[PDB]
Amino acid sequence: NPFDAKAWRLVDGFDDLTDITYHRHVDDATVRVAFNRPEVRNAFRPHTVDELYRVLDHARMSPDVGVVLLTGNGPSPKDGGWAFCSGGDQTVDVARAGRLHILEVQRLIRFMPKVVICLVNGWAAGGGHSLHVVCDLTLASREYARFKQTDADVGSFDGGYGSAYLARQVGQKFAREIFFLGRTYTAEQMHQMGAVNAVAEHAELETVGLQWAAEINAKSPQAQRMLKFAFNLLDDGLVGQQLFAGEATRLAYMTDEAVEGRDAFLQKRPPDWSPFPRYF
Amino acid sequence: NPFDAKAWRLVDGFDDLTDITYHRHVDDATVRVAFNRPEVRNAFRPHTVDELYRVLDHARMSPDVGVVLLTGNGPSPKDGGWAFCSGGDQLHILEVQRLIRFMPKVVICLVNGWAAGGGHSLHVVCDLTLASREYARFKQTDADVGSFDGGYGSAYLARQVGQKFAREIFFLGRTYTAEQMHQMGAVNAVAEHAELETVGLQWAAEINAKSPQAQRMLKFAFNLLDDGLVGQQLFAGEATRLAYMTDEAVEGRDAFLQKRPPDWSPFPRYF
Amino acid sequence: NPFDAKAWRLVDGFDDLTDITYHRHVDDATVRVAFNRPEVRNAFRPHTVDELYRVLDHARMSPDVGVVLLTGNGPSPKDGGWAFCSGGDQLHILEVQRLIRFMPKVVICLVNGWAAGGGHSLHVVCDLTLASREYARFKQTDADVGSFDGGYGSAYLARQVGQKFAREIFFLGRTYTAEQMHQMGAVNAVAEHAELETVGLQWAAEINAKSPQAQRMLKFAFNLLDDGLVGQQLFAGEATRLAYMTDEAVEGRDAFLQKRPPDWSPFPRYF
Amino acid sequence: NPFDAKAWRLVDGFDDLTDITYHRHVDDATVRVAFNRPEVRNAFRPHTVDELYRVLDHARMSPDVGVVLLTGNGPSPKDGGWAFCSGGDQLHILEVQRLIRFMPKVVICLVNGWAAGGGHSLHVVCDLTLASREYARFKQTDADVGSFDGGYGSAYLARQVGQKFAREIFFLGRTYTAEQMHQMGAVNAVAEHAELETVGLQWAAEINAKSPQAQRMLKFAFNLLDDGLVGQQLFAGEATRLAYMTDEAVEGRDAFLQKRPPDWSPFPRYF
Amino acid sequence: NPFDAKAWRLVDGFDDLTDITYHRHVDDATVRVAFNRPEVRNAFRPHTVDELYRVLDHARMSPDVGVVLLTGNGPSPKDGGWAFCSGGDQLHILEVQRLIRFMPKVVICLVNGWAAGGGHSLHVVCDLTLASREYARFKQTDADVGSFDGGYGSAYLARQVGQKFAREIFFLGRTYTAEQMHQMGAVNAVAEHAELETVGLQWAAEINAKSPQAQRMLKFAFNLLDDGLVGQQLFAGEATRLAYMTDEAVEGRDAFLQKRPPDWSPFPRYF
Amino acid sequence: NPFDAKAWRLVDGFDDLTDITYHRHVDDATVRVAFNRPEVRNAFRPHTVDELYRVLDHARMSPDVGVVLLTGNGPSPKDGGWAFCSGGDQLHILEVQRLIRFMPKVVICLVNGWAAGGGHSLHVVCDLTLASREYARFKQTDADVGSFDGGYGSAYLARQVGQKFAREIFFLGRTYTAEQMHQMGAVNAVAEHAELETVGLQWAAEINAKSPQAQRMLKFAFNLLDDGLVGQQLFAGEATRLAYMTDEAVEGRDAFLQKRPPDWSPFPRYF
Ligand SMILES: CC(=O)CC(=O)SCCNC(=O)CCNC(=O)[C@H](O)C(C)(C)COP(=O)(O)OP(=O)(O)OC[C@H]1O[C@@H](n2cnc3c(N)ncnc32)[C@H](O)[C@@H]1OP(=O)(O)O
Ligand SMILES: CC(=O)CC(=O)SCCNC(=O)CCNC(=O)[C@H](O)C(C)(C)COP(=O)(O)OP(=O)(O)OC[C@H]1O[C@@H](n2cnc3c(N)ncnc32)[C@H](O)[C@@H]1OP(=O)(O)O
Ligand SMILES: CC(=O)CC(=O)SCCNC(=O)CCNC(=O)[C@H](O)C(C)(C)COP(=O)(O)OP(=O)(O)OC[C@H]1O[C@@H](n2cnc3c(N)ncnc32)[C@H](O)[C@@H]1OP(=O)(O)O
Ligand SMILES: CC(=O)CC(=O)SCCNC(=O)CCNC(=O)[C@H](O)C(C)(C)COP(=O)(O)OP(=O)(O)OC[C@H]1O[C@@H](n2cnc3c(N)ncnc32)[C@H](O)[C@@H]1OP(=O)(O)O
Ligand SMILES: CC(=O)CC(=O)SCCNC(=O)CCNC(=O)[C@H](O)C(C)(C)COP(=O)(O)OP(=O)(O)OC[C@H]1O[C@@H](n2cnc3c(N)ncnc32)[C@H](O)[C@@H]1OP(=O)(O)O
Ligand SMILES: CC(=O)CC(=O)SCCNC(=O)CCNC(=O)[C@H](O)C(C)(C)COP(=O)(O)OP(=O)(O)OC[C@H]1O[C@@H](n2cnc3c(N)ncnc32)[C@H](O)[C@@H]1OP(=O)(O)O
Repeated sequence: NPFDAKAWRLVDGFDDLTDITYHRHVDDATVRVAFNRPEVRNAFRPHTVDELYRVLDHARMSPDVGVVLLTGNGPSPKDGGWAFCSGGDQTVDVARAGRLHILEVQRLIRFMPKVVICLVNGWAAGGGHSLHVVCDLTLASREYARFKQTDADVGSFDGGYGSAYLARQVGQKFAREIFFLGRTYTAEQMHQMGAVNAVAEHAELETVGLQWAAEINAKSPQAQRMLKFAFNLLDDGLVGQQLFAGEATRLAYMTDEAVEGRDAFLQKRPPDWSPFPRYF
Repeated sequence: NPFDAKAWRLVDGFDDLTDITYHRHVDDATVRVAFNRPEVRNAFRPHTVDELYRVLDHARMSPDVGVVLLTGNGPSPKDGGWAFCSGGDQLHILEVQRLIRFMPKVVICLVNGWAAGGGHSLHVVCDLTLASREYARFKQTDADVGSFDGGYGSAYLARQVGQKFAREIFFLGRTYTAEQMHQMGAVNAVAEHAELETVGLQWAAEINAKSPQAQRMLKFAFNLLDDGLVGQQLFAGEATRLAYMTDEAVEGRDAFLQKRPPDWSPFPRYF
Repeated sequence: NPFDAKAWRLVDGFDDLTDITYHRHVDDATVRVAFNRPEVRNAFRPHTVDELYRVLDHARMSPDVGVVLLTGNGPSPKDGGWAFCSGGDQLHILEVQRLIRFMPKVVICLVNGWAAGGGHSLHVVCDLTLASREYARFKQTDADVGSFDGGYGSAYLARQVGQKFAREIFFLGRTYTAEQMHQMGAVNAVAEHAELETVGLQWAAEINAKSPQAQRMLKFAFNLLDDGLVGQQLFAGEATRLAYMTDEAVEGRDAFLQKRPPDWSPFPRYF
Repeated sequence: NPFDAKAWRLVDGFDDLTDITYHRHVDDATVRVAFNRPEVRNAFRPHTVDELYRVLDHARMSPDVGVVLLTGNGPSPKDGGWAFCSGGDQLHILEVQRLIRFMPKVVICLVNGWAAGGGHSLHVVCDLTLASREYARFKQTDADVGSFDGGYGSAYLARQVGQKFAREIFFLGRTYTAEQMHQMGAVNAVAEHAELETVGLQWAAEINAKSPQAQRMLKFAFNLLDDGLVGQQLFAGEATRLAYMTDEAVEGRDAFLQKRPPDWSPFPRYF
Repeated sequence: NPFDAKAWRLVDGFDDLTDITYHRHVDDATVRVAFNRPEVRNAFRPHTVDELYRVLDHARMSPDVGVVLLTGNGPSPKDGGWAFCSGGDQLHILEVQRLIRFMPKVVICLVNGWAAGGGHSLHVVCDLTLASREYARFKQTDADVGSFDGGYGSAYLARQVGQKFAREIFFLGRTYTAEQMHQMGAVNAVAEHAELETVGLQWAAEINAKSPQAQRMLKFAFNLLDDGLVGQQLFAGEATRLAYMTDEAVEGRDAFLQKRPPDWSPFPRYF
Repeated sequence: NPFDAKAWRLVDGFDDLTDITYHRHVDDATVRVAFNRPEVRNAFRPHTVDELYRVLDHARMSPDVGVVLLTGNGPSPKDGGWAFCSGGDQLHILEVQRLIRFMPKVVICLVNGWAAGGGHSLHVVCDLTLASREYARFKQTDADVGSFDGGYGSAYLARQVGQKFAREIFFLGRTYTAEQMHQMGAVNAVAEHAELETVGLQWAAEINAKSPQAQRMLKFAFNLLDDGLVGQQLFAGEATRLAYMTDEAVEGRDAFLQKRPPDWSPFPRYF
């Protein structure tokens, strides 16, 4: 079992969680967010997404958290099988019911100024596959990671990050193959294609996760933030620019030049820009 | 005063609002969301942003609301001056920008006074803008104080007025009238100050009289390329929803639960 | 020989074909489209392009065809050498590229031999590529002769193998095997020469066993952003088709013919 | 009536046209392509699109034609009303849009009356638009009936009038005059109704007086980035053709046929 | 005459200039760079481009210069005619385009006369354009002579005036006035001929009165997406510079030199 | 030692170089440009960037040079360790990045040792990379010291190795071998350390054996979309050059000088 209880502490205020677990590391700036429905191959129902959102949002807003490990608990108490996430659990009520609340989760992972590593501990199918795709990094169980894009089998499709963004990891030929055929791939296979960063022994998956997390946390958090947004930038168009530029704005705010401008507004005087040069 | 009290009721559950007001129209699928700090030219402080987010987010999830009217209350009790919003009280706001940008409803900015700094950037990111002829004033002051909106406020502005005018708006930081902004392409239409919300409601009614499904697809179709993968994600998400409703997708869902092979023969290969 | 005659039937109406062959599978929703000039390493002359266009266009419009297998016949009767296609016989081809790119079905290139110049570019633009272990040979010779595919052949290759490999492939013009191209990212899988079309058929069957609607949307989703407005046009066009089938769109269409106002109340504002 | 019969001759081979008319000018390298169902406000049915496609394709491949004038015949024999095209008779059309977009000739839309739905979208995708002052009426009705052009009709319109105006045009579905659309940026110029085709022909004459090669390159240069890989394919295709004509390309071609190594010494490395 | 000699002093080190003049304002952080061949309508020959490059580069690297005013001297001593620049004397210019595009300062083109061919394209690539009411004439003649600017001259012009107007400007090659280009969106404002440089200086002064850091970021924010990886490279480069000045970045630099591990505890994870 | 002295001669005019060396090959159209501070792991100080820029610029303008081999001299006389480049000595480098990116010749990085920080990023932006099996070490250390290359170093690396591997390279800052970077897609090929430049020269020779015109066009085709309007500028610039050489463009040029109307009748409208 990848989960090492000794390493994790419950996060305050999340006692009511049923479909998701949420831990903070005993020492490191890292959290563990996991699907907690192993009986159903960790499929998400609307309540799961609600909880996932809440938890990830909380982790986004925690200034002492640098890295999110996104995984699935297991194994299944019914048949011993391992799953990361098998996707969606298969008049005012109607709009609130049919949701794409998962697309919001995808955006949350994409936009949060911290690194999200998906630890694929088992089946990653449909929406669960797409969650892995959108995470920044992926580490996968050698013995048990299974990647299967089953959307088209049931008449569904992720026409967004699940597919188009996958192509920016494995290239257009591989990505089209993954969706068009819906075959099952191992960790090593996906690693060879370029969607999985590294493969780890099943029982060491979270240990390797934590080691990756610690290497990320050992660097300047400002740089890591800028970096994530630089990687996102052009692919995400104006949104990519908005988030990168937003960090540039924050950096500028801290400078002497920007204090001068702020001062002179409050003091009703003209600003003096003579101390600060025109860099080229 | 643009505000017609008879047309609006408060939305239940928002009694604690201090910096923002939130009304639903008496008949129409339209809400009114307004800056409520006219003494400070409707500048937003962090608490203002929190409320604006919650309010817009509630509007987003309200299935019986089709259109958001985003405006500012006034005038100033202190000097009679009018403001839509003067920007930050001197990153939560980027979240608000994205909320407006991604919400599957049309957001109309009603610029009833000054729109400056972040307040200006809020108008730019809205789908449509109507502006008070007498009182709307557009001023991009960011560079004055050493700040800049390097996102929707600037780059997206350029996709409305073109690259020359947008550079000018930000580089010089001049004040512009409703009619000028209308010529440049950032203001849809200009209205008599007192009629601004009347015109807003009329525009809202025309938007709400159309297929809601169509309107949502269209918004996302306009966002799509500009917003890259996020734009694709949102438009494709709506396509996925449409596909779920079809007989073909029922068959695929059936056959999975029934453990049998799916039959695709009834459904043709459209070209 | 990869070709299994028992598996294929000629398609009606194409008796006049000289440079290209065209078969429909005995059972499956799949066609076989093959260069038929093995004596000249399956190079295309203008008349080949004409036929290739007609044939691919026919396949595009055949509602009971889900997958196109694109390959080359052989071996050469003169020297026993194998070729998928060696390029132009030494702009109509750009049109064929676009047909392959825009058609709402999966095109698998089966590289059974040399794939050089334009023939290499044809492989690149297909959705998928399966290549003969023993005989697939990839060579971008364009620059040797003072020519260049500055479109899908090069820039799109880069979106398969990455910018360093794709530059390498064109700047040096070296010959690569199936396995090398598979390592690089341009070849989906390698198959024993004699089993190339058997594998192709198995791939085609797995593709055809899924929702045709989903496959169509997926293809256009993969093309979308890379193809800009054209990508959006094709994907959105499929969304439009999906919308037309809904109850909401029927109401809009009814109310127009019946001269009445439409009622949108049964249909919610999804978010 | 904008139509001057003395200016135009029928094109050989199109006697069977029912829903479209097709003329070549008596002296100029200009054709006239027109919707010919004035009784239904020039709505296109599936047969209309077939004809429109064939006709436009023929013009594309006519080497002595430089400019296409796309318009509508009228007025209505039933009520005297004028129409360019009112859209679908209440996806072949997406092919026509691509034909207009990709053809290496300038297509000028002459909006002589109503331009609604798909008919509005056809105007948008043409390179240029001239509009009848008295009679051009622009109405984007799609969302009224639960439909939407999520491609060139909307996203490309935004690249003419900007994102604010474009959203307005679709969200509200109002009717706009020639001069309003001119102000917004989607109409190049307004003409007196009766002079519409005369102005059309003068614009065409100015276009045809320039280097055809340059006009080609320019159209694809304007298309390029908007159309992503497809845009690049077409612009680079023209660059390939230009390269083929050079002495350097001749040397490369010679040396392959002559089985010798090529000599690149005469041709310098430009920078 | 727009030129006020009292306002300007020569820049040290440029006494060998023949085709270009280069002045620094007596008080303001503004330079005047001007074509100096009014006898040939300020056409640039390869020696002009050399000088223009050197001069613009010097202004780029001058830390006390905030704004470049680019213009043409006149009138012609032969015929009294005025010109900004008539293009190439009948690829070094593409380098100048990029120098203007990438320089972290605002370049204002003051079009005091004819701006044709390459001269038109220089105006298009500048950040802002102010134009002589009586004498600015914009004419894109390239296709007349079988040439074309397929880069910033055309594609980027479409990002100011929209795709319909930009296509018109190139395809017909008509002559436009200052006020027409102003209505289209390619000219920021129109000035009395005699006051063109005075208005230029006032605009410069308003630009120079704002945070230089902010203006730099803004320019690159406007260029960013349009310029793809180059746009990102420049904006990101400024972000890198900003980061270098922070306490966090000092800690990282210290710990490397001191061979110790860095401590990031003081600096929070902003969101 | 990869360096074979007998193969290289110094370039005239560069005897003042301290931090960089610059050789022309004795026979081939290939230059060797090399960091020359092995004692500090070939880190670049501002004077190094100055020289690197001048040298690369000179190679760009050398008509008789087709390929630039960019590398690092060694080993360290202090410790025997090998380096390509260790980054900045602990924005002029962004200029060098652009010079490599825009130059109309293939730049091959020969990573003969450590390639860290800025030095890693130089290797990323080169067209091709060959790496020493035993000594190439790739390590993106930026975030360790609170820095980042948010441009080509990172976003362009993702278009070589894909988004997962690129994020990993930067977020963890681990050290990779030649073979690992080869598997990822950032290194074209791996060579025996002592054979590194020999293989470089052989790659160079294959590049220089093709049509330089075609190589130029290909490099810009690969850059194009990624570099937005800059990529279009450069590609289009080459297309303009090609057009200038044609008969059609001579005709347009003639008729302007001769004051006559041009005749376009000999030149057809290709499609
Ligand atoms: C909004 C969205 O984002 C949409 C989506 O992703 S929809 C879901 C993804 N697509 C699918 O339909 C595939 C669903 N999952 C599977 O294909 C397979 O379960 C799998 C390949 C992941 C693993 O299969 P397996 O190892 O053979 O185990 P399997 O027997 O199928 O599953 C074990 C149990 O969990 C359940 N289960 C697995 N995935 C489920 C899902 N997505 N929803 C509901 N239940 C699911 C099964 O019903 C099965 O339950 P029973 O004990 O009642 O028989
Ligand atoms: C996170 C972000 O998004 C960042 C931002 O936008 S920062 C803010 C935008 N940029 C600025 O600094 C400009 C601020 N606003 C202004 O320039 C001007 O107030 C205006 C042009 C909008 C209108 O000015 P005006 O009609 O002359 O009235 P003015 O006297 O300036 O304002 C009236 C009062 O409201 C206040 N006010 C106006 N804007 C304010 C703001 N952004 N923050 C705080 N107080 C503000 C003033 O202090 C003034 O208060 P007093 O009664 O104490 O004197
Ligand atoms: C519009 C476009 O799209 C443009 C293009 O691609 S142009 C073509 C591609 N570029 C070229 O010029 C390369 C052409 N092909 C080749 O380089 C080589 O034939 C090859 C590497 C593919 C295989 O070479 P090979 O195994 O040694 O066989 P090879 O002797 O060259 O070819 C066998 C015969 O077929 C012919 N052939 C091969 N390719 C041909 C082509 N593109 N056009 C015409 N004939 C061709 C040869 O003339 C040779 O014929 P002969 O019996 O008369 O001698
Ligand atoms: C594939 C696609 O691309 C989809 C589409 O565009 S669908 C069509 C566009 N959207 C619509 O439904 C709007 C249709 N057109 C109209 O709104 C209006 O006709 C108009 C605004 C263009 C002009 O209206 P008008 O001047 O008042 O004339 P109007 O009475 O409506 O039309 C005259 C006749 O032509 C017909 N007509 C007009 N547009 C038609 C259309 N799109 N399809 C079929 N018939 C049409 C009408 O039925 C009317 O016929 P009758 O003599 O039998 O009454
Ligand atoms: C690398 C690139 O970037 C390419 C380019 O732009 S190429 C140049 C642009 N395209 C052209 O060929 C147009 C050239 N210019 C013109 O069309 C016209 O001169 C104009 C519309 C700008 C003004 O015309 P005008 O007011 O009637 O004056 P005009 O008589 O034409 O010019 C006055 C003199 O300057 C010269 N001149 C004007 N433009 C010139 C140019 N581009 N190159 C050389 N000489 C030029 C003329 O030869 C004429 O000289 P003469 O005294 O010997 O007769
Ligand atoms: C503008 C920009 O573009 C910004 C940048 O890239 S900043 C620089 C890149 N990032 C860094 O700080 C990393 C610097 N380099 C390193 O991490 C390591 O030197 C290395 C991994 C490349 C190799 O390390 P190594 O094999 O263990 O040798 P190492 O002991 O570190 O270096 C040997 C000597 O060269 C020096 N050196 C190595 N890189 C240097 C650099 N970037 N700046 C200055 N000196 C450097 C060291 O100080 C050391 O010197 P001493 O003899 O005085 O001790």
